[PDB]
Amino acid sequence: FDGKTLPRKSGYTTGVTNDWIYFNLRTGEIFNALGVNRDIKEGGQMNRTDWDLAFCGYVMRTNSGTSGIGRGGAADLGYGNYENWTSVAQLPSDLKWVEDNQEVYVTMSQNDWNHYLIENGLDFNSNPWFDPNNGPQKTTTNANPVLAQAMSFAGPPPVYTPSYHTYVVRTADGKHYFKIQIISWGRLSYYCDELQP
Ligand SMILES: O=C(O)CCC(CCC(=O)O)C(=O)O
Repeated sequence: FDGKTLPRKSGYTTGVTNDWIYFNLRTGEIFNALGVNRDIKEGGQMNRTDWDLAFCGYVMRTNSGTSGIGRGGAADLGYGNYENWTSVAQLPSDLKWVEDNQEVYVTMSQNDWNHYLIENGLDFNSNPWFDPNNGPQKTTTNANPVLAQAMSFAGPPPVYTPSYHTYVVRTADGKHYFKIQIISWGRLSYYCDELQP
């Protein structure tokens, strides 16, 4: 595969629900590349603009809306044709830009689920983490509802399939545009390249 992968095992299998690998798409910097919360812990990203895109497994976060203070966002350029998007001039005039909100689901780690029961005095016997036919508990987080479409859900039982859409991520400064396409997914394969003005 001639494209990009994340530097490590990402998301709930680490034991942490909000396990985010942060990319500064303009500078090439990567945060939490070595391990979880190693450079930036959940909530510690909201007031930094030195990141543009973060991944928690295949789920993506931009520096916008509820995830951060920046001028970012995401938009959907439709099925395929990744190599064909080269220029900001090609973007539709009426393109719908969407900022991050707190309505996107990530899988809860088994350990976070357990703490959630202890903290709320809930009986483990009537609160299983893992549904034998529906898989693990999920919870909402700050993420991008447009980029969440990069992996289509069908179920139960849940099965995830790439949409193969090209998406476009606006950077934290609001003046740079990165096309992105998720090819496969705990190892993630994708393409991400800057569009020309
Ligand atoms: O600790 C949290 O993230 C909250 C845990 C809760 C769990 C509730 C559920 O999944 O039914 C939630 O989803 O917000």
